[PDB]
Amino acid sequence: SDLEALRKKIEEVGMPEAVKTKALKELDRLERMQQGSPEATVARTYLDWLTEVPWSKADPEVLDINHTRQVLDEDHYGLKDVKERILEYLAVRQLTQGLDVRNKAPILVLVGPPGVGKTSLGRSIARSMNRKFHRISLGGVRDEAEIRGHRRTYIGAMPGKLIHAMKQVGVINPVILLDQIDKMSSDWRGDPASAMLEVLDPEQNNTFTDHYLDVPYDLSKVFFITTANTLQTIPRPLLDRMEVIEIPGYTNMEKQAIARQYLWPKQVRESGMEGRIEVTDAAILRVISEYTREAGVRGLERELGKIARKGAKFWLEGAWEGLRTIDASDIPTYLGIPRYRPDKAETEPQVGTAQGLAWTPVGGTLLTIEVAAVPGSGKLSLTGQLGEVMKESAQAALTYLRAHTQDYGLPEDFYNKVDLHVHVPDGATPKDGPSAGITMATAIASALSRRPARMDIAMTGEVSLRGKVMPIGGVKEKLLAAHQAGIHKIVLPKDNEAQLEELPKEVLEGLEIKLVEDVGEVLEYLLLPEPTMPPVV
Amino acid sequence: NHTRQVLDEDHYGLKDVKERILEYLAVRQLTQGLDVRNKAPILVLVGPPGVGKTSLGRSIARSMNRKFHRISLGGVRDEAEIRGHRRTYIGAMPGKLIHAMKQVGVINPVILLDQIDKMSSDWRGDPASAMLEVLDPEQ
Amino acid sequence: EGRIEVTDAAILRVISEYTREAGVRGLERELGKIARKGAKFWLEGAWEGLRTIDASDIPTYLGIPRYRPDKAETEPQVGTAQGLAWTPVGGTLLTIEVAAVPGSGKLSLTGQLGEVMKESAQAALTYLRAHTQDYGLPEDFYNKVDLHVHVPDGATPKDGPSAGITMATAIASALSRRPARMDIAMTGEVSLRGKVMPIGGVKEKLLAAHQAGIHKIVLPKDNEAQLEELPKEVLEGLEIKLVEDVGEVLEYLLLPEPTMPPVV
Amino acid sequence: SDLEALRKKIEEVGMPEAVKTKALKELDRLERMQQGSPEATVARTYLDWLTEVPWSKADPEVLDINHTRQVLDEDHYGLKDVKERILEYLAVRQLTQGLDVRNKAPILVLVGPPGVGKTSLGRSIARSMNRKFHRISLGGVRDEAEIRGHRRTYIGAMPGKLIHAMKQVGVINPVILLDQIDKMSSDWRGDPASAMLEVLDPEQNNTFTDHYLDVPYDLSKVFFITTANTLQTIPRPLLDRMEVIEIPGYTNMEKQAIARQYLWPKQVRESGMEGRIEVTDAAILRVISEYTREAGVRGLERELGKIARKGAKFWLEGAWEGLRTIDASDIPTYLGIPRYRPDKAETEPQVGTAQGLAWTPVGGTLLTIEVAAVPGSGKLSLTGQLGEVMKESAQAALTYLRAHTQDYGLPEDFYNKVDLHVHVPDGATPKDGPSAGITMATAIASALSRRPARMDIAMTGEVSLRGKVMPIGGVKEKLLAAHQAGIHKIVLPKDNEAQLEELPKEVLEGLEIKLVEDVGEVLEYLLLPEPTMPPVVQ
Amino acid sequence: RISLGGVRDEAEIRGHRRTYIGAMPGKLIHAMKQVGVINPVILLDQIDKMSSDWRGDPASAMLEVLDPEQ
Ligand SMILES: *[B]([O])([O])[C]([C]C1=[C][C]=[C][C]=[C]1)[N]C(=O)[C]([C]C1=[C][C]=[C][C]=[C]1)[N]C(=O)C1=[C]N=[C][C]=N1
Ligand SMILES: *[B]([O])([O])[C]([C]C1=[C][C]=[C][C]=[C]1)[N]C(=O)[C]([C]C1=[C][C]=[C][C]=[C]1)[N]C(=O)C1=[C]N=[C][C]=N1
Ligand SMILES: *[B]([O])([O])[C]([C]C1=[C][C]=[C][C]=[C]1)[N]C(=O)[C]([C]C1=[C][C]=[C][C]=[C]1)[N]C(=O)C1=[C]N=[C][C]=N1
Ligand SMILES: Nc1ncnc2c1ncn2[C@@H]1O[C@H](COP(=O)(O)OP(=O)(O)O)[C@@H](O)[C@H]1O
Ligand SMILES: Nc1ncnc2c1ncn2[C@@H]1O[C@H](COP(=O)(O)OP(=O)(O)O)[C@@H](O)[C@H]1O
Repeated sequence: SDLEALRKKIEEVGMPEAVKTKALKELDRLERMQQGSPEATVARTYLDWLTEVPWSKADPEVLDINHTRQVLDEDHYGLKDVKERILEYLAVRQLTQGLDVRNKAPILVLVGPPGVGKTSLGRSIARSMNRKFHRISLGGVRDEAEIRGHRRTYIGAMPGKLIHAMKQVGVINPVILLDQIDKMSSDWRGDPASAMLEVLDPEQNNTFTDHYLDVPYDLSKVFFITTANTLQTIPRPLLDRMEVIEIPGYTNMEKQAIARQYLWPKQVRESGMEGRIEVTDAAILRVISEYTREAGVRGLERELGKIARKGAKFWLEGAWEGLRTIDASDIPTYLGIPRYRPDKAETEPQVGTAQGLAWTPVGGTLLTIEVAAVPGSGKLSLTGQLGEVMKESAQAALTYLRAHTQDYGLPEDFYNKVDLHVHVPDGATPKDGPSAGITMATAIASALSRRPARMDIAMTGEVSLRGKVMPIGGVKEKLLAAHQAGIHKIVLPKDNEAQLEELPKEVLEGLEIKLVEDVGEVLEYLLLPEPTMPPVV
Repeated sequence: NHTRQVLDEDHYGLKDVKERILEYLAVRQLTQGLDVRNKAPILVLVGPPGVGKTSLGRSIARSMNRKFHRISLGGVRDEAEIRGHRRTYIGAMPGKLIHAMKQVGVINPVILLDQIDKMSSDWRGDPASAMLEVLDPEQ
Repeated sequence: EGRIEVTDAAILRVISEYTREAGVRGLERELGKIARKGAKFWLEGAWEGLRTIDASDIPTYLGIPRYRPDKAETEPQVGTAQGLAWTPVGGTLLTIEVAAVPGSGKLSLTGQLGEVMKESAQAALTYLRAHTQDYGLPEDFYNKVDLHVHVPDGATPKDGPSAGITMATAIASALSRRPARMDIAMTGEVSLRGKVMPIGGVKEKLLAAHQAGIHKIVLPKDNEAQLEELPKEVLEGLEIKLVEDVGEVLEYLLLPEPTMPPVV
Repeated sequence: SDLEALRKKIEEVGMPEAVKTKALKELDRLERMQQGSPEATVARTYLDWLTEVPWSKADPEVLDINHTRQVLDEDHYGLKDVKERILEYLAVRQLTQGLDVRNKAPILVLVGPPGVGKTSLGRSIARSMNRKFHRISLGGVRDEAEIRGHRRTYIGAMPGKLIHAMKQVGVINPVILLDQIDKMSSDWRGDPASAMLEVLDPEQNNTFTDHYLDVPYDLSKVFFITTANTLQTIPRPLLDRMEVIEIPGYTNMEKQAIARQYLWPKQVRESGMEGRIEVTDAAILRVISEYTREAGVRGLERELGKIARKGAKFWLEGAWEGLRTIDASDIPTYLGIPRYRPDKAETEPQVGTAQGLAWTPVGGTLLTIEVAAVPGSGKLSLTGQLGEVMKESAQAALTYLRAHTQDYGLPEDFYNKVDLHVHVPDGATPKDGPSAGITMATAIASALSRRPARMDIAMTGEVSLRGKVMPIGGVKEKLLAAHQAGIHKIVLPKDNEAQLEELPKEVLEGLEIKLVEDVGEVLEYLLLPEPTMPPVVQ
Repeated sequence: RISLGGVRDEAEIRGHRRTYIGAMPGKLIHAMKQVGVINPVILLDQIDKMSSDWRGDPASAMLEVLDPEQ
């Protein structure tokens, strides 16, 4: 029957003769098996899978850097450094031309907060080379099985993703993007990363061997791109064989540009609402500042989506012909009362308040740090779900201030006559780390001093007893947030000067960066020199 | 506007939900011309068991005036559970949408699907994959 | 079929006193029970016509109140503050209580509070420790009182930081003796500065409070954005106060002249 | 062979053709296989399972009627109301069997400590309908897998609790008792309780089935009864679907009647000592009180049983001609020295101590709380193996007293000068909960006040910090245990008022209940007017 | 004395289904053969130890053997 037709099919679909041999034996050895036998079902499915996966099929594929250069420009805004870097990479892969005949595939990672376009570029490249794009995501995958699969024997047996992807793509040479590269839970039963190496070692991969199939399969052609939010969660073996591109977020201007060129028209068009609605640029700036909080734009698309969709509903009811076009005042109508309306800080300096920034893979945030000096016995209380390493920095900061009673404007006997409370809202979300060493020191002096502190400035650094600010991480991520926030007057450890080169250059003269090498200078810059409140006694 | 009427008619309360459906639909019509544009979202009506997720299906169907039929995925084990096991030589038929597909005569109807979250996965014979084929306009 | 029916408030009473879930499913059953207890009533005995249920008649239909009204004690008290909480099932109205007793600044927080909530009591105590004169507190209560903050019931476990302001209100009326109004219910987070942060689960709390029968509320500005989720009909009878700062709350709540002698 | 032959019979039993055909298929495969080879043998085992599971081999369902009422009356003493409720439940069942819908009934659970004869009530209802009877005890099951069972040719799989029971039962319509429903762990691997809903909602009840079986079993035909010692650990998805009948325990005078009418001559017949041995009515009592601290009769059954055993051994060593009867005097011969002062904890004004109640699914317990005021720095120690919430209850109770020194005339200077120790023996048993607030308010207040506290009253309430006294759990269970212990006064929060209407009159008749909404009332009621010990200091 | 130590599967207790010589009857029958007679005391040592992992659960078998009804 259709199995006889299947015999004809297997041949038509080109594949190595060993595969023919194995497959034909399977076919023959099946007939006998009486149909409906669970074994029968399983054997048949294997046959079917074997036939559907792209063995020899080809796809017209091209590589002009310049043509591709144009495309990337065609489908993305800015990212000049990031764009150029890609071609600089891509280029060398051109020399290999297969044919190096060694040293191919030092593969890519795209790193940055989510919503920064990483996958979109992937999608852009693979059309740029007029070849197929597929998304395999590796988020929190706990097992090897997922990649190299479980043997055909066991119940609910299925080939790994890698095979799954290849059937579905329909050809032997697509761009494949493995994102959530670093969201792999690891080796809790066994290492699954390994199987990846099997995937991405050029020598190794030519005969990639899934387990559900019993045929080595070849992934030699495939192009691989990876995505991640940080590199601290990749095993080193993968990590040593990657070239790193960082796409670390956009700024309100960069976002506003992106929105009108790409995000706003898609959503109008997507909505079927083309030509009946539009937003002012002024409006959009309202959407960035007051409805979203993130480094990369995957909030703006979501909100600009809400508007476009609302519009359709409205019009059919409905109340326009031609454009209703929108501006700021017209936003809460579509989108609801603003989320982040302040009014901040106010920046009119306050007593025992200092502005610190913080970051994580999903982005950098701007968080305030508050201290209260109250009369009491010298008990210190540290709330805000502070981790322990942060609590030690309170101590270091507090202890530095303790020794230098005179130099700064401190009461000389707080240590046994006041109690400090150091708080860092919000209450729920955990916070840790020592990069906000100085910033607790500035807050504490204000409290004790009674001297207000500047709240235009937002600052970062670590502190020791000696009083030396020390280098710290996440400089670009944090400073973006300052910029987005509407802060334009940073503070930084000297030894973190270097990290400024990685910043996109435009912002740099949009930011005033004081490099401090010791603590004293932070305070001086931040503390007004006449106190407001009466001292605590 | 017409479909706006029903929901008020059949379901009480739920302004927000009532709206959010409405926008899905509205945007539906506009896009209808849909070339090359319609790869439109499919709807989920997430809710804790015991607050009439299904009715809102029927409120629409009446509204859209096309037939209504429902089928329950959760506790589903077979790919051939979603298409005939085979023509002849298993004890066999075509189900589970297909037969039920001809329960209501028309080509244009509405099906609603529920407890897709709950359907059997590893136990055997994935249909969870089958569905993607099942819904995608592409094939 | 035509044998029996329920007064609509009587339904109101089944929901409230016999249901505590998000779902209908509790309801159907209860509604289920009534009907088939009609039959034993009708198998026990026959009646001609329609027997019509009012709230009071419900308890005989397998009823007892096995949940009970959150209806509140409106008259003001000293060392208490209304509060709003939220569970996946629904929104609860909880009350907070504080004690002013002779002591040495020891602070106890009981009622199975969680670490985050506890911290909310420390932030709020510390903020009041700075502004004593400003709220009419003793200049140095901190040195000569021990203080205890309780949220009954004891069995049920609690957490979250949206309570700060309620605790602060409670705490203030503890040391000052000025009674704290209990028309009003408060959900708000507090910074050590006395700023009122936004909070979560706003729909459920106010509903919980509305059904309680209090129509006066406090809430952050930041949370105003989320008053578009409550149905209007609820909103018609809601006296919301929006606050950017905690001092705005105490002035609004604490009655003008104290009622009880100081600690001694 | 007849192993072929067995094949032939397998048509006999009566699958729907669907199941029959499926069966035939697997049987063929079986033949194919090495036969005998490992998979072949497991195939045989499935085949056997599959075939011998009960398919439409029902037995005549006797009807409900008054009669079922009377089968109850002989098999148990008392339970006036419970029986009615059982009966009333069944009346409705008929109409549902009048078939307005096929079925929409609620399953039921019987809740009471161990020994109250839940497990046998159902036994004697099955008898009412002539239906076979089978018990499944569900506690303690980690895994949803036991109820559902495993894969068919996994290879390693057994079907599970329902199939075995059913298959065993051998009929289509047996009664089944799901014992200790409330003890299912619901951990990972997965949650069994969910699995039940299929079992117990008709909707799936009629279709779905064990994972080892590959075919629906109509469990609509079965009749289900449930058993639990407490309602709080039964999943609300499960709880919502049931109708509850509550069996709390027995007072001593009831316990005598169960004992003489039912448990004494049951064991006597079993021992084979019928009419050669007998026990005095006041001899049973000594058995009840001196030899058993428990809320149900399993402990009585066990010791009355001990008399027959010793009764039988003795005879064979000897003789009456003759007839032997035993009164209080002649019991410790049979059992031993008693090991219970039956009544009482000494019910006299004691300084620093109060009488509290507590409970478990196991039963209720009287419990005495002790406080010592000893001069001090202001330290609280909370011995007695008190879980956290109980300690916190002691604090909140202490605070209210701290506020109101003037009112209850405690010493104003205590908290610097006085260390309070709160203890709740026995010390080796974990105790916990807020319903003892007032009891510690009383106990502590007596300790500083120096006024004895009445101990003819037992009490339970939670003391909110204002002083309010808050409604409370397990009312019936704590009140019963207080009858048995010989305390006949109870302090109880007002808001607990409703739960009294569900007290057996028997208990209700013997008690005085004070309802308090505030905690002055307690201290006013319990505390004697003038102290009996010089104050703690100065 | 029958010894139920780590008795794993109903192969004993309940006999091997007789499709080869290698297969043999459950221990009980081995027991009843050795003692001449039908009424010998039998003691099943270590009843707690046996567990049911792979081939049915012995305990079920044991119930049948010890159930006066069946
Ligand atoms: B610092 O270590 O670079 C900084 C610590 C910090 C100080 C003050 C307020 C917030 C954070 N780190 C972060 O911002 C940390 C990440 C971290 C922690 C420890 C060591 C290195 C890096 N991020 C957060 O704590 C955070 C981020 N976003 C929201 C809330 N908290
Ligand atoms: B607040 O953070 O939104 C609030 C804290 C609270 C309010 C009133 C009384 C005690 C605590 N949180 C809650 O409502 C919490 C649940 C919660 C906690 C953290 C984050 C989100 C939500 N509510 C409770 O703890 C609780 C306890 N018992 C019954 C109902 N809710
Ligand atoms: B109360 O919560 O109903 C009560 C308080 C109490 C008083 C005296 C001794 C212990 C506890 N608790 C109990 O009844 C508890 C069980 C409990 C705990 C928390 C909430 C509800 C119920 N009972 C016991 O601890 C206990 C100990 N030993 C024997 C019997 N019960
Ligand atoms: N630089 C950019 N220019 C234009 N569009 C962008 C840019 N970055 C992101 N987007 C748009 O925002 C959406 C989210 O980007 P996405 O590809 O999901 O990024 P990531 O994969 O890093 O989350 C995409 O649909 C993309 O079109
Ligand atoms: N009220 C009663 N009247 C007569 N016999 C009873 C009564 N309560 C219990 N029994 C007997 O005592 C024994 C213990 O009851 P049991 O069914 O084990 O209780 P449980 O349901 O808690 O397991 C049973 O054998 C039963 O015959």
